[PDB]
Amino acid sequence: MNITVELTFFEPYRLVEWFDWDARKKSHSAMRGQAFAQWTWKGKGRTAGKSFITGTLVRSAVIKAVEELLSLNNGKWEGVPCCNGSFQTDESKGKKPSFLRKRHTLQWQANNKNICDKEEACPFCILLGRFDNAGKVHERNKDYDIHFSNFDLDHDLRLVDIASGRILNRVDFDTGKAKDYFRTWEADYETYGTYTGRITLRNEHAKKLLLASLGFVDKLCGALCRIEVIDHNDELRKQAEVIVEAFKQNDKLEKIRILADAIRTLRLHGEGVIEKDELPDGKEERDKGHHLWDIKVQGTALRTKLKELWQSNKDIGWRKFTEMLGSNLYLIYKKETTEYYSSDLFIPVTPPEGIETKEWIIVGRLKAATPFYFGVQQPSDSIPGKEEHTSFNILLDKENRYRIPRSALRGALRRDLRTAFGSGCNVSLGGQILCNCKVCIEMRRITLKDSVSDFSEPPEIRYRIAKNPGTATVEDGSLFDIEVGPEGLTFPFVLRYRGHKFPEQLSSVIRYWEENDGKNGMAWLGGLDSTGKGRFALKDIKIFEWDLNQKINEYIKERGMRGKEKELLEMGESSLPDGLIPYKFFEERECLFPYKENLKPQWSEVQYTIEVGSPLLTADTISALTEPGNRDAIAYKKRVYNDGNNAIEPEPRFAVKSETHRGIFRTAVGRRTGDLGKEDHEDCTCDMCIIFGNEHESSKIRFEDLELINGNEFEKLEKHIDHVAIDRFTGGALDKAKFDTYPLAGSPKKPLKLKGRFWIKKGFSGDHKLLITTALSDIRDGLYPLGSKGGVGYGWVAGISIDDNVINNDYVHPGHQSPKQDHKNKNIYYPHYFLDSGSKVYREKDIITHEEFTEELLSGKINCKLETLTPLIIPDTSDENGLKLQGNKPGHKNYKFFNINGELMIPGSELRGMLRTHFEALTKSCFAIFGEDSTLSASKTLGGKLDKALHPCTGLSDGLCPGCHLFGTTDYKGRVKFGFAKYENGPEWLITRGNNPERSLTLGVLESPRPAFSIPDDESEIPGRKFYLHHNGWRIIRQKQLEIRETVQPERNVTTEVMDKGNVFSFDVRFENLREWELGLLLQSLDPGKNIAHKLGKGKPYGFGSVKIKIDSLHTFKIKRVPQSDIREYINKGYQKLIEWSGLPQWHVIPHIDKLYKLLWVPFLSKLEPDVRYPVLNEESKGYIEGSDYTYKKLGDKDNLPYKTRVKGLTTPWSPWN
RNA sequence: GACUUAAUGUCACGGUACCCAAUUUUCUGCCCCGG
Ligand SMILES: [Mg+2]
Ligand SMILES: [Zn+2]
Ligand SMILES: [Zn+2]
Ligand SMILES: [Zn+2]
Ligand SMILES: [Zn+2]
Repeated sequence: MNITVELTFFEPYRLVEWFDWDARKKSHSAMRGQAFAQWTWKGKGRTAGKSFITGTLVRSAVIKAVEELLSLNNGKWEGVPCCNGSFQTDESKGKKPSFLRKRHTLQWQANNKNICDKEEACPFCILLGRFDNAGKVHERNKDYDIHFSNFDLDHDLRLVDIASGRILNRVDFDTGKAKDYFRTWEADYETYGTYTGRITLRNEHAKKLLLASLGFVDKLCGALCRIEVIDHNDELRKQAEVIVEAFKQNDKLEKIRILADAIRTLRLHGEGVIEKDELPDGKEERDKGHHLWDIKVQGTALRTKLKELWQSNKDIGWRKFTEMLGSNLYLIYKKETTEYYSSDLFIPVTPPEGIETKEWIIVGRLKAATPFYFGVQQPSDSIPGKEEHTSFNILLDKENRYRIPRSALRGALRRDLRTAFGSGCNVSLGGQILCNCKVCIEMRRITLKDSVSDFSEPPEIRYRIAKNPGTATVEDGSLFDIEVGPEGLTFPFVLRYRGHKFPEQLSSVIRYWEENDGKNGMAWLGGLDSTGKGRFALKDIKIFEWDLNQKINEYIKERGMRGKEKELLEMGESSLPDGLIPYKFFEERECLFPYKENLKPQWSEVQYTIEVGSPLLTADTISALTEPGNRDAIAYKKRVYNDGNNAIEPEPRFAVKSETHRGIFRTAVGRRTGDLGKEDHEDCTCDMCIIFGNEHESSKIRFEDLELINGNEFEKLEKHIDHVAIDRFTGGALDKAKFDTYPLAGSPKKPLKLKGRFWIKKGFSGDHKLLITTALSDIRDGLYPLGSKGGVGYGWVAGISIDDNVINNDYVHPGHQSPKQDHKNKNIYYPHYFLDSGSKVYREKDIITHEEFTEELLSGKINCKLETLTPLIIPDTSDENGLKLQGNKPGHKNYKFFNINGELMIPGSELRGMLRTHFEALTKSCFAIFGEDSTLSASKTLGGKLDKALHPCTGLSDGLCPGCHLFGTTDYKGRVKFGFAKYENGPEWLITRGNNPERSLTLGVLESPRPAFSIPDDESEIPGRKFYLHHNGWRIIRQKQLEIRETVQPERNVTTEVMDKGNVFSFDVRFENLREWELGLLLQSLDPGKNIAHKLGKGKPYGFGSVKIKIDSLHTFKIKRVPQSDIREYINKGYQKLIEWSGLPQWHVIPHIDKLYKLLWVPFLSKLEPDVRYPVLNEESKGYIEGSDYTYKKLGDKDNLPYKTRVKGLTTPWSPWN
């Protein structure tokens, strides 16, 4: 007599390839998956087949359930008693069973009236098949008193349709690294989770118990069960290959990788980012467009090629098309550039009479308190049919919902239970006996569920670099990315303990994982916990219990709520099933001893807030390539799930990444102990390797995101700051070298508050805790700016708040003779002159590394004030209509003064480039920026005519010039960081009555500098660095301010906010690992003399920007305030370095230093007021004084003066040109 | 039926795809003579 019987899975069950019992021992995977669902191949080719569950496995589960049920009812079921059965086949009697039981079999007291034999037997002996005609060798199906047929899948079927190959893990508790790994085929329970078979039972005497047993089997094939009675990829890989080939024709293979990431980010922007062409077009200055999306692939641009690819691949979705194209591009870029599976003994266990076995069900929501990462292999390597990387995908199910797998949740629960108990074993994989440590005994009663989320938007991608310790730049080829689900994402957490009493340790773990009003949830599920990926908070926790000793038939009838825990969590006490009563004495964490002693002090919280008084640019490089806008650098923002809104929040939260926070702390620790300078970290017991982990041991500190909590306070949170690179010989810039960053608008009196936190392991040393707070103090002092452009002055830490739950230079330059002998100022000088430095540039291959704070070298901070001697123009070029007067005059660019959050600033890029020009001129160093590609009108280019040692330092194989050594190189971070100059005291603006904005002041037209005047013929070379005189031609501009607005066209001049002379700024120069002479030369580059000033900003040939830097304080840590005498010692030892390069310090003895200081001499600092201005173009030109003969026709003609005397008059500072 | 089990004995829910890695380095939004 047969019954048909269907078993339904409710989580992804495990599938293995079917092998027969003799050939099953050859493969370790099938030895592992004896208890799994088997998969055989219907035809040849190893691509299609049939899945089934063996009847021996279902019979093993039913017999285990029968043992548990008869132990719960003390050997009886519905009146008829059962004996203890048999589980000991003698080898002398016959062949052993194919599966030998290793567990502790539950054996009760046998109270049957008669012994069990062929004529009469108990339901235990009958369901076991003790006394039937069937045996170890199967002949016919009619010899079975009880028969379990194979359970065939109820739905040719291919393996890739049903299963996904997944690598599991075995993480060591002491080290945190996986000891080994193994593979399963996690099969789709939603489509192929129903398996139908037949059970043939002959006599009815063991019938009802069997219908009990089908209601009591909770596990088959690695999943929860209810058992009831009754090609685009090939063509896209080809097109990605031809895209990689077209990029390799341009030698842009290294961009292909980030292109893959860019395409893998395009799934977050929908179809319209390609259909409506919202890809960035690149800067309009460069005629070639975008550096990535306008690359010609087979004659057409990459944006239109991607349009054609999407139009050819509209059959698959946009997410699948972008994921497959980015995966193919990453795989082609990767191509072009341990595994462990697995004396019989019968162990009877008799529980005491009167004991109460119960089943606790703990249901809750597993909210992601942090962005989470559950690791999976690449889908090219995770093919179930066919069986180092740098791009890592998060784990998803068949419909791209995020999942917490049962294995990862179970391993994290095992780790936390090993923490809660004092002791714990490492899980042996082939023990014939059960492990007797407390963690294994408690987790043998614990069952969980594979959680999946109701949210399926694509993961954010976290991009990560390793900084080179020596150069403090990105290590080449070390960029790698992972995929994160958002924080706030909730997962249905299911736990089920099957035991006599609920353990104190597991309740301590559940209170440890749960979040409260003053407690953080602490379920570290997933990967990269060191970067704080996957800290989950348990919430909405409800525990109920089935009292299985007396209320067992309605545990069987409801099947333990094994498919409706989602129903169980929402619904309340009134609709609860019979036998399932809520759990009242779940003990709180205030009196749970293994929580308070072992779990609560295990990870100590240090939460703090970083006040950043600078703009903050943690660059999202891929997001600059996918989001619309022409910004090369935008701040990092991340997607955060809102559980209340059940969606991603519409505003992304700006944050400094937890990996950036972790790396900042890691270099802060490793620099103070010198552990960053180690060439390798393998089996290292260094302080940085103990605290932050290595490739063999996990980190004992965990870092979360520095989330910006101040972002609602700023009116415009993202400030636009556009920088440009200034040529050294032409005073203008290069349009192709312009780059605009988009940092967060941070500033001194309106700082960015960044809420970050890190967790410390229990057992930190007295030393290592002091290293951690010393790293925190180093960040607090401002040693480590956050994000990019730290040398430019971005992301500077003004301070750190810890939560309660945790001089003048006395040198006077003589100047030039002609302005001092001209009291009436009838001489007219050129607005710029060229520093006549030779071709000798000293280069050092002994490059000072950034990996440690060297004792003999000097590191500190210079507090400098900045006094404007003439009015200063630092334009805010983000708004080309910052003064709002383009409506009256179209095309007339008008800028405000540079300001972040209303308060007035000078960027440290301007100060840094100015001091870089002064230091490069001071040290006779290389022309670090030059227009190589420009031609004159001629046989050679501009860069060809420049000297070879005057060329910019490219790479660190050759030496670096002192300007390139101090301020940096593309391959080497600079050792000086120039802060943004805040404004304190002065007259603020230069008010002029003729202007409609009295703050503003229009200047003359600023045309491009002409090297044809400076280099007249082919024989003349580059004369030198162009510097501008310190004069008061701004007074001349102010006098003819009425005439300027009509004599020239509006689209040729600019009207800008102008800060008056006498204004005081304050800026910090944080210097790092400088020599004794380098600090002195830098301090001399700040304050060169009594009558020496500096020129920065717009209007330098017009007299604007004459600024005086004087130093209040030099602070040096090894923290102390350096006195005046040691400052003079540093400056004097820099002076001796200048003499040994040339071969009270008197600077004018050095000829090029004398010429540079004469260029930067201030004649009006006295009664001198020289009028210097450019000559007019012709005799009939505007602003020409008649009889002066100061037209450009006179100086341009070689008959009036020779070419060489014009070059000599351009190289002589303050030489009279009239 | 068979693909596809063996039946007096399947802890495989017996195993966290773990572990390490600062998307940053460099760059004054600058400016005068020809056609
Ligand atoms: Mg039998
Ligand atoms: Zn019996
Ligand atoms: Zn154990
Ligand atoms: Zn180390
Ligand atoms: Zn250089």
